[PDB]
Amino acid sequence: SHHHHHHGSGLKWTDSREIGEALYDAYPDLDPKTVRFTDMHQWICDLEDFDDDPQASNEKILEAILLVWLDEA
Repeated sequence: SHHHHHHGSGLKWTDSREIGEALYDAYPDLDPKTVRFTDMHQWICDLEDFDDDPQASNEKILEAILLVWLDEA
């Protein structure tokens, strides 16, 4: 998961690096390993830059984001 080059600030479920970085920046001391997909999904949908459909996520998408968060942490 590497950085994309969007011109807009809006993030899509596939922007794994950007979302993971956002979560890390917003919740600096929360251990990503302990986070449940059910909760993370909601936190991502509430991100200011989130610009996708909440229904469009899946476990592969969320695992990618969780792994980026773990890396940033």
